Parts: sequence; structure tokens; C-alpha cells
Amino acid sequence: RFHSFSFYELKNVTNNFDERPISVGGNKMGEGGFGVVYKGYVNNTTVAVKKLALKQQFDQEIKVMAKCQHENLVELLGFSSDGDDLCLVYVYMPNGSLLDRLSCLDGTPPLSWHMRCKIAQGAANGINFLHENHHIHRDIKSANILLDEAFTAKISDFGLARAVMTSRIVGTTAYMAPEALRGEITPKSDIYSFGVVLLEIITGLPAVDEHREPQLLLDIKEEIEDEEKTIEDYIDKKMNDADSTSVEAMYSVASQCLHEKKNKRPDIKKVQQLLQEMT
Ligand SMILES: CN(C)[C@H]1CC[C@H](Nc2ncnc3[nH]cc(C4CCOCC4)c23)CC1
Repeated sequence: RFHSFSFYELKNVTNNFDERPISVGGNKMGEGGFGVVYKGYVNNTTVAVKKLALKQQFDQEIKVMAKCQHENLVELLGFSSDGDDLCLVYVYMPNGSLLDRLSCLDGTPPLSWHMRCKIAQGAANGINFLHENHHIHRDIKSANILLDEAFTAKISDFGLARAVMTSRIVGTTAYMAPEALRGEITPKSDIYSFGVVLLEIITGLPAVDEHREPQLLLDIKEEIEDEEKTIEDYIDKKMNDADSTSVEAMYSVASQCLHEKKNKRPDIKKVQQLLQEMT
């Protein structure tokens, strides 16, 4: 199904796991809580190699990736398990994550409103495919939305995905639904998290900022509803092509996604429908 790489092959293609960043001539692209991401080159093809630093998340990623293949899901090419180290090889996303592009990391120009609308639609198509295949992502966030050579949105990181209550609460607190913080596992929690992503797209602001008032982005929904502020006051100033009608239409979707009561949230098919009507 996927290519079985030996640890020595991934060792050489990543220039002996060169921990220096890409900008300084190394191979390190970044790091997460479960491992370091390296740029690799296998037979004239660029790859992303995640060296895990745990086995259940390796197995779950492979299991979900074998079952779910879609235009808006990142593709797994292979893996390595022969050593004491576990590696996952993916299709390389030249435009990194949506979080990095919204923050203009490493001098990248701001995303236009037109590109932002296409990204939101693509991400919704990806979540829709996961839910149609009875999978809950559990960690929907802008850092988990990757961008290819045409800025096509690709949902990533299926290590926490589930095919209901849990004793092990996992995810990113700033994006998590109230019931998800309580231990509930439901596809409606993915909808809430997508609502936070839509707010990041409109504002260009991260979900959480400790040196900001309010610290959490989902709290701007309260300020707008209580008439303290408007969505117009929060529109990313780094755009020149945003129109009030489509911004209000995306905000309306985000607002519906961010309902505290999980049953009042729209399903992903409705979210997909509202985002298509927006354009
Ligand atoms: C913090 N920031 C600079 C970045 C950290 C690296 C990250 N990863 C990717 N970048 C490019 N192509 C990729 N294909 C697959 C991946 C993911 C898939 C899930 O596991 C982790 C790697 C990937 C992009 C954002």
C-alpha cells in the first residue's frame, strides 16, 4: 500500500537528519510534540520525513491514511520501522501550513481574500471526506492545514483520528469544543474547531496569544454578538481584496460552527454548502 523504507535510506536523503533549518542550508522544516520534520529528496522527488520522538500514533496515521485518500488530505508515501526510530514519509507541501502563511512566516506575502476563500472551501471538502468515511480528526487547526504548489488545502496529522467518551483528553485547547475539553469524542467537535480556523482566516490572528486581549480568538464572537465590536474591526488589514458581503458570509458560517451546544452546530455538508454559496 505504502513504500517500506529502511532507516538508512531516510538517513541519507535528509543529509543524515540535518537538524539545522532550511534557511541555514539544513534539512529541518520544524518540530511538533511527537517528532521533527525534515525535507528529503528521493529520486528527484521532494518529500517530508517525520522522525518520531508514539507507536499507536504511527499505526493510527498509517491506518487512517490507507483508508482515506482525497484531494484535500495530505498523502502518505511510506514509512520506516526497521530501526529503533519510526519515520513517516509524506508528499511535500511547498507552501507549508495555513498558520505560517497567515502569520507571513519567513517573508511570505499575505494571502489574498480570494486565496483564503479557496483554502476554507478545500479544508471543508477534506473534513467532509473524513466524516463520510466515519473518521473524527480530533485536532483540526491551521497548523494541521497544509498548502501544496497551487495553495490547495490539505488536512494533515491523523495520529489522534478516531473511527463516545475518553479518559485521555487530547487536542489543542484554543481550538477545542467545550465537550471535547470534557472528554467527548464527536464529529461535531471538528465543526467547532473548523469555526476557529475560519476566524483565523478572516482576522489573520492566531487562535491563542498570551500577550493579547482577549487571549482566545473564539471570544471575539462574544464581543461581536454583545455589539462591543463588529467583524469589520477584526478583518485582517494585510488584505486589499476583502469585500464586506463574503467576509460576513464566512463569519456567519464560523458563528454557526462555534455554537456551544453541539447539536445546534451545522454538519460538515451544510458548512461545505454555505462556503460554496459565499463565492
Ligand atoms: C512549523 N512550520 C514551519 C512547519 C512544520 C513542518 C510542516 N510539515 C509539512 N511541510 C511540508 N510538507 C509536508 N508534508 C507533510 C507534512 C506534515 C504531515 C504531518 O506530520 C508532520 C509533517 C509536511 C509544515 C509547517
